[PDB]
Amino acid sequence: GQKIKGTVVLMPKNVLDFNAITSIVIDTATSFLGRNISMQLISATQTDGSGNGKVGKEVYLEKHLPTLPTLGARQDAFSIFFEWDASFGIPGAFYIKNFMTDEFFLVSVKLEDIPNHGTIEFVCNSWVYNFRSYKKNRIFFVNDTYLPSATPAPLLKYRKEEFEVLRGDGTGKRKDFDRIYDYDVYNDLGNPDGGDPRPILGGCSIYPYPLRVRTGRERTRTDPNSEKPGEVYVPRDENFGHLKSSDFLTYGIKSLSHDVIPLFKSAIFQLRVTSSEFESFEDVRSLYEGGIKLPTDILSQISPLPALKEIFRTDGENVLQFPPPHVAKVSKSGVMTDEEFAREVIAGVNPNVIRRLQEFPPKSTLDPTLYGDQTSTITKEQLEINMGGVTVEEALSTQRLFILDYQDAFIPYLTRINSLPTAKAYATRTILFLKDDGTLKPLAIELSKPHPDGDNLGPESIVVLPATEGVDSTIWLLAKAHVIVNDSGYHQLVSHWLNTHAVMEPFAIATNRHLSVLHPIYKLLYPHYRDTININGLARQSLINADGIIEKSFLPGKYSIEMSSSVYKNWVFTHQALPADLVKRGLAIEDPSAPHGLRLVIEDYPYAVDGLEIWDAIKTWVHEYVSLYYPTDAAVQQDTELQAWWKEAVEKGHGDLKEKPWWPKKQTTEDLIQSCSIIVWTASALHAAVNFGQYPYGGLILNRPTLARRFIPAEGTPEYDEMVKNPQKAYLRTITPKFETLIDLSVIEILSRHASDEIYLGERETPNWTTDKKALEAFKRFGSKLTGIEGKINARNSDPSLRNRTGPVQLPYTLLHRSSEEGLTFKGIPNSISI
Ligand SMILES: [Fe+3]
Repeated sequence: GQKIKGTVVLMPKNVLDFNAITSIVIDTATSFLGRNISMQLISATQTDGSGNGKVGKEVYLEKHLPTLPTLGARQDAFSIFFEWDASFGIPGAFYIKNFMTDEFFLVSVKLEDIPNHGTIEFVCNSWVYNFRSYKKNRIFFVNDTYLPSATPAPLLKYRKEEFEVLRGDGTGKRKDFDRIYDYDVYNDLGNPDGGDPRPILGGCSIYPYPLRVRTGRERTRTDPNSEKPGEVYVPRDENFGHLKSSDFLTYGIKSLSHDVIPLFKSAIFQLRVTSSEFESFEDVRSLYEGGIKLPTDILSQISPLPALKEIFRTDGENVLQFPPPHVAKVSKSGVMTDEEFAREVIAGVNPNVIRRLQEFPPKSTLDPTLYGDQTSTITKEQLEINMGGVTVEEALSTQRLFILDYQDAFIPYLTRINSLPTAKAYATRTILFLKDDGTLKPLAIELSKPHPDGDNLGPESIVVLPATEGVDSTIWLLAKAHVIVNDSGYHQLVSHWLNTHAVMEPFAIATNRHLSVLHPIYKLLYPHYRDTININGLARQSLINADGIIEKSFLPGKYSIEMSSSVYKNWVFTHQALPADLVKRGLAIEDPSAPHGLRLVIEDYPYAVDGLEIWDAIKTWVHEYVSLYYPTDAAVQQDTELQAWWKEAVEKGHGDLKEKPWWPKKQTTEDLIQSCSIIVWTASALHAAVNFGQYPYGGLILNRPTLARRFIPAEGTPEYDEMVKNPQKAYLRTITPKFETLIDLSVIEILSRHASDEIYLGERETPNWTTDKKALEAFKRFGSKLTGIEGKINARNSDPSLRNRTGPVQLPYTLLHRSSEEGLTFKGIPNSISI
């Protein structure tokens, strides 16, 4: 008829296929032709007799359009032609069927020459397999934004039925082409059939945990409540592909545990070619300095590896080396100064654990019936000798006395951790003081362990005080070392894995099952969900599993992920909001005359100043976006899909805490904006701040040690005398050994790197994600408000008064700053939790 011209853009498999990228009249676009991809339009305006929008005639792709519109690197363009029975109406969706054996990546479709109407865009960005591998036809929709009620009457069957496709039926073993999003428990970490069973985390009150994407594999012979090892399913469009093999960071990790870590083991324990121990701090450094000399046979196996090439330089071919962790401009600090040990609690890798003291001595909230007294044995008199004239009550009232308190987190797991074969750790407490130049000063480090029975005086506590001169400075350095083993343990499992990765995948599954492609709050939030179900999947398979990388490298060992469950009991959604986090830890006082409505107790607390400007910027954007679509609390009350999404996020996603009073409703405009802000703050900035500084500070194992293998040496004993004689063997003897150190440095380096692409906070995958010029305009104000913040990061970093912003390591805290480039940067806030 008056025939609608259509334009399809797609990408073959292989431009995004790692394997085909690495390689494991002429015309190729000519084959996606004839009877190979067909398409049918669906009407937003006209209906059949049951009330559902019309479907109009299956028409195959016409020609390979050779020219660039603009396209996008490896994109191939094509035209389809649809006729016009006038009475069809304007198309608001289409159905696509591929008849080819192999999938492709559909990226867009545009519709031209609709008489009376302008060009209709579709933002597709989805893998389309051969029809026969799909339940029913794929439906792609127009980029217009609609609440449930506002959906065109013709498009409602279509909108509400495609959901049912995303939810599936809660049964069956999922296949890779499938897009079914659903929930299961973490019962896939252990291998019981092989002797290494782990407790089922989730679905219990003894073992609470966020639920995760259901995979549906067969059961274990030993425990048919646990699922077998196999390859992890993620719903197909959650596995994001790439042009460039260096950007498949998951392949880099898969190859770490598989190819490399076993060669390093062959090297240390086959013939001992390189020793299992370090003898000095120069040895640990001569890995990013000269490098570790491995034989040519081990190097020549790592040197070809198509996905580990950015992570180390294998070449030199007798040596494996690198990278210099950013704790080097000064090599003598990180690893050593007292003012940097304290500076990293507020601007380091783990910046949101630190409380303020309000009573002295410090307490325990543990349970006196189960753990004994547990109160800190540190006295007024230990603190005060370094408080420079200040009495503890003076500092308590002037909000100068602070703490890093790992007592209650560790003491429950320390009988079990200390009876593991190569471990002998403490549950630590570190008092910090705020000096007049605005710097933190460690005053004392207490070290506890239950000793045997474990509900009596067990705690067995010692207090170690600051020292510059003698043996006492070596016992301080070993006390600070035990403190940072707790801290590294906690950061990995709690600050990073649980409070960002594990806790998000519930909302990510909820959004896909209950908010249509068409939904206002799907468009807002979906960027923040990119590649989270995918690194979580690999993590459940290769990092978080039995005798994997986090258990081998961190103190709790087999009890690691179980530790994040005990700590999960205490996770509060509403406390994940940075002002609420800050206010609850004593580091912010709620103030109306003040800045972000809070007065900071430690004013040069670099993270909280990242934080608050990226927090208000996120919140101003969500407040303005929500305000475009929900005019009234009644609109937030009336959204049939938002209620459903949120009812499920809580009750099935975070099911083991569904009953908590702190869980918000979705009855007002302010409740939507803040739930969405916390989710947007978690996925973008929280993760940035606790992920990208990992190889920067933890790249030196002397700075951030992960394992603790001996207690403080006993006086008048052979191992104490070796602490007087060779202090750096007494240290290295305490912390992570050579094999564990090369497993550690090697994953936290991959995890600290940004891909070429990545998409940072004020960015979006495509410009036309919505047809709302106002949503797009308030998104460019958001982008512009974030470049301003970069600008004030760079000047506070250039401001010499703000000491904590650089410190002895002379590292400008830039983990705050949205913009960054590939890799190794100590900068950059992604949209998502993408590694
Ligand atoms: Fe991460």
